[PDB]
Amino acid sequence: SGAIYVGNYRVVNRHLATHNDWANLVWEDSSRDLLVSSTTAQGCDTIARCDCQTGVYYCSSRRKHYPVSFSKPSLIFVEASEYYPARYQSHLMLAVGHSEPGDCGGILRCQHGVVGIVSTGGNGLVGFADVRDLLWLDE
Ligand SMILES: CSc1c(Br)cccc1CC(=O)N1CCC[C@H](C(N)=O)C1
Ligand SMILES: [Zn+2]
Repeated sequence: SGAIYVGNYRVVNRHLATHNDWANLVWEDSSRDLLVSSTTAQGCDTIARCDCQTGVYYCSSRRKHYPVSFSKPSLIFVEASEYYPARYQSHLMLAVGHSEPGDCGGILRCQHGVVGIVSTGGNGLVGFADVRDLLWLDE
């Protein structure tokens, strides 16, 4: 579990969105596993605007942060699950690192700010949904 709070927005994994998130929906994209809902309180997370390929992510299954090198956002095949049929997930970045299903929502950050959130994994890999292209998160 986990979310990004920037201004009046809350960014979460679309498969973990609550009733409240959907009743306050701003934008959602099944192909990216992202959903953004509005908030009353102010968010103070900074979103990175960069092309970094190194950063640090929070891994709840280990209560630890890990440094990673990750790939550029791209279309990657993701196996079927209780939330989605088998499909290509866009804007996804992979890294070699530990992740378990409950790790989704852990933040990936670089020196410039928040890069994305854990969205997929397995087999010694971790996948992050990128948010650096969502320029509207700051306006
Ligand atoms: C492959 S199970 C797993 C592992 Br292992 C580590 C980390 C995470 C998982 C769960 C997982 O990847 N998915 C279930 C939830 C929705 C995800 C998606 N984006 O389509 C797919
Ligand atoms: Zn960066």
